[PDB]
Amino acid sequence: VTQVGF
Amino acid sequence: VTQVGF
Amino acid sequence: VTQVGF
Amino acid sequence: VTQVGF
Amino acid sequence: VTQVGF
Amino acid sequence: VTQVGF
Amino acid sequence: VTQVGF
Amino acid sequence: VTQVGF
Amino acid sequence: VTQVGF
Amino acid sequence: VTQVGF
Amino acid sequence: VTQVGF
Amino acid sequence: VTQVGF
Amino acid sequence: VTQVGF
Amino acid sequence: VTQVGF
Amino acid sequence: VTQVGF
Amino acid sequence: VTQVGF
Amino acid sequence: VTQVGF
Amino acid sequence: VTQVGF
Repeated sequence: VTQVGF
Repeated sequence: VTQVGF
Repeated sequence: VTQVGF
Repeated sequence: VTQVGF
Repeated sequence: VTQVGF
Repeated sequence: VTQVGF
Repeated sequence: VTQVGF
Repeated sequence: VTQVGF
Repeated sequence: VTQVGF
Repeated sequence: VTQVGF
Repeated sequence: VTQVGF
Repeated sequence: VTQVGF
Repeated sequence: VTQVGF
Repeated sequence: VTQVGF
Repeated sequence: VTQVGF
Repeated sequence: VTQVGF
Repeated sequence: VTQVGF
Repeated sequence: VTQVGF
């Protein structure tokens, strides 16, 4: 699980 | 941004 | 952006 | 954008 | 955009 | 399952 | 499951 | 940005 | 599960 | 930014 | 920024 | 589990 | 910044 | 578990 | 900054 | 568990 | 457990 | 357990 939020 | 991963 | 992954 | 994947 | 995939 | 939305 | 939303 | 991963 | 949102 | 991972 | 990891 | 938020 | 890790 | 928030 | 680790 | 917040 | 906050 | 806060 990899999550990138911006 | 809302992220839910499992 | 709403993301749900499983 | 709403994404649901399983 | 609404995406549901399973 | 690959989802791309923009 | 890969989700890209923007 | 809210991220929940497990 | 990879999630990218922006 | 709120992150919960387990 | 709130981070909880376990 | 990797979470990046900004 | 609040961090809880265990 | 790696969390980066800023 | 509040940090609790165990 | 690695947490970086700023 | 490594926590860096600033 | 390493904690750095500033």
